[PDB]
Amino acid sequence: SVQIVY
Amino acid sequence: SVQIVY
Amino acid sequence: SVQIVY
Amino acid sequence: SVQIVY
Amino acid sequence: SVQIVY
Amino acid sequence: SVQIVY
Amino acid sequence: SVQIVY
Amino acid sequence: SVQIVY
Amino acid sequence: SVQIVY
Amino acid sequence: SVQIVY
Repeated sequence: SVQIVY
Repeated sequence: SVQIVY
Repeated sequence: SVQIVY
Repeated sequence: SVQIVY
Repeated sequence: SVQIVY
Repeated sequence: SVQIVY
Repeated sequence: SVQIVY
Repeated sequence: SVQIVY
Repeated sequence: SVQIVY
Repeated sequence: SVQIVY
């Protein structure tokens, strides 16, 4: 997965 | 999955 | 899935 | 699924 | 499904 | 899929 | 699918 | 998939 | 996938 | 995948 959190 | 949170 | 939260 | 929340 | 919430 | 938004 | 919005 | 947003 | 955002 | 954001 690609998991991005800002 | 692609999981993005702002 | 693509899961996006703003 | 595509799950988007604003 | 496509699930979008504003 | 399940989407729950508060 | 299930979508619940409050 | 499951998406829960508070 | 699971996405939980507070 | 699991993504949890506080």
